[PDB]
Order: sequence, then structure tokens, then C-alpha cells
Amino acid sequence: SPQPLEQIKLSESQLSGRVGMIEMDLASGRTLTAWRADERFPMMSTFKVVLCGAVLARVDAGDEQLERKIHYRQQDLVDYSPVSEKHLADGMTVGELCAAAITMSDNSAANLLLATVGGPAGLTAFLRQIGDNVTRLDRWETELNEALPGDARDTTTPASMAATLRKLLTSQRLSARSQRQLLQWMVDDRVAGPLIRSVLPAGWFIADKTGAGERGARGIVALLGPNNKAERIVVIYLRDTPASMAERNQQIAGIGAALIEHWQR
Ligand SMILES: OC[C@H]1O[C@H](O[C@H]2[C@H](O)[C@@H](O)[C@H](OCCCCCCC3CCCCC3)O[C@@H]2CO)[C@H](O)[C@@H](O)[C@@H]1O
Ligand SMILES: *C(=O)c1cc2ccccn2c1N[C@@H](C(=O)O)[C@](C)(COC(=O)Cc1ccccc1)S(=O)O
Repeated sequence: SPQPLEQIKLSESQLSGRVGMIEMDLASGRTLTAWRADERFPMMSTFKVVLCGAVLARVDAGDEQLERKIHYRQQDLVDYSPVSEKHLADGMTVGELCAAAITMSDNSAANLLLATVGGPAGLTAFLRQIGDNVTRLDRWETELNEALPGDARDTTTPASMAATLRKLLTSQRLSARSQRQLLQWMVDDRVAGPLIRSVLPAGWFIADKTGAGERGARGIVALLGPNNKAERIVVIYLRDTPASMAERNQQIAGIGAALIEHWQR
């Protein structure tokens, strides 16, 4: 594999799309690789990690409990509810809803949680409160995946998302337990995580949330490192490519391979 930046360029050439990327030390925030780091990309499902950060902040404040059972109706369900559709009779706890949102990409779980934090406006306010002045959520699932060209709704920048993830995971804004919970939810991805492990060399740590959208939008927020440590945050977004999902996946994997082969920088 070539150097990370050279691979990123190749990916734009092959895909005819825009790639946005940040590689950042998790402990310190040192930026290692930055490409289109200040350009806007749709968050898609990656917003769910921020959402559950906001939920945990409420838990820490005594305004929420992870144990609290939420009951909902079939009419509340939106497209793709693999966990939440199974609990119309018995409900789900707030913590279970965050697990379903993050580890199973359950859209109804995400919307139920979004309601608890004051909707898209509330989550945007939370972002402003932790010092992210760029990322914005405007819509609910699944409209937030629309990825219209030039539409600022429901977008982040790679630099903003990386900084925000680091804030939630490490800055002591969240309690120790809450930081640990948010990390464990990302470790526990039931879909991409296990497949990624199968193709990672031995010794590489992975935790992640993936996302997809219209017009080729695709992305991942990940923790990655050798020696079985979450050494770095890697944020990669793609937009405005006509390519197959398989090729978008391949290109993101290729950027990963470049990082792995050229890790010491
Ligand atoms: O010399 C370094 C390594 O080179 C190869 O490893 C390959 C591996 O066989 C391949 O499967 C992976 O693809 C990358 C797949 C990563 C999956 C997605 C990555 C995630 C991580 C967070 C951001 C991007 C998405 O690349 C590495 C590096 O070339 C060798 O197989 C391995 O023995 C050796 O230790
Ligand atoms: C966010 O999670 C999201 C947004 C969105 C829009 C349309 C369709 C699906 N979708 C998701 N979730 C999927 C995603 O692609 O991120 C999931 C998690 C499917 O995941 C994968 O396909 C990742 C993967 C790639 C290659 C190999 C193995 C796994 S969801 O549909 O289960």
C-alpha cells in the first residue's frame, strides 16, 4: 500500500468522489493525517456516537438513567429497526437503546434517544456546549442520510468529528463510567467490527461506528491501534460518488491498509 495521503488521493480518483479524513492520537489530540479536514460531509449513522454521548451526559447529571425503560408504539418505528421492532410489548431501557443504535444501527432506537435529548436542535445545542461549533444535526432517521449535494444539514467535518469524539471519550466531560460505556458500545459493533477484525493483522485494536447514505455517502468513525491499544481516532467520510457500495468499502479499507503499513509517523 502507498502512503496514507497518496492512497486517499487514489480513492478520490477511482471513486470520482470527495474523501474527508483525520487521523488523530486519542490520548493527546495530535493530528497526524488531515485531508479535507475542514470540509463538510454527511454524518449518517456516525452521529449516533454523539447522540449517546449526550444521553450519557444526562445520566451523569442525574437527569436520565440507563436503566429507565422506554415504551413505544409500532407507529413510532422508522425504516430498519432490527432490535426495537422486537420490543413493542416490553419496551427497551435507555442503555439498551444506545446499544441498539450504535452496535446494530437501529434507526428507531436512535430516534427514540434523539427525542430524549431535545431532538436535532437539542443535540446541536449539546455539541455547542462541548465546544463543537461546526457539526449540526437537523433531521431524524432516516431523512438525515439524504446527502443532497451542497446541503449543510446533518453534517460534520472530519476535524470536528475527531475532536468531538476525543472530547466524549477522554476529556472528563463525561464521568469515568460514561466514557467507558461509550467506548464499549463502539467496541461492540455487531456488523462491521467483527468483519474488520477478521481482515486486520493480529494485534490491531478496532472499535467503530459506520454509516451510509445517498449519492455514495459512506463513512466510519474508528479507534485503531497496534499492540491491542486504541491509539488513534480515524474518521473517514466519502460523498458524491456514483460507485458501488463494494467499491466504497474497498477504498475505505485501502485507506486503512495504508495507515497500518505506515503507522509510525
Ligand atoms: O505489514 C503490515 C501487515 O500487512 C498486511 O496486512 C494487511 C491485511 O492483510 C489487510 O486485510 C488489511 O486491509 C485493511 C482492512 C482494514 C479494514 C477497515 C479498516 C478500518 C479501520 C479504521 C479506519 C478505516 C476503516 O491491510 C493490512 C495492511 O496492508 C499483512 O497481511 C500482515 O501480515 C502485516 O502485518
Ligand atoms: C448507519 O449505520 C447506516 C446508514 C445507512 C443508510 C442506508 C443503509 C444502511 N445504513 C447504515 N447502516 C449500515 C452501514 O452500511 O453502515 C449497516 C451497519 C450495514 O453495515 C455494513 O454493511 C458494514 C460492512 C461493510 C463491509 C463488510 C461488513 C460490514 S446496517 O444496514 O446493518
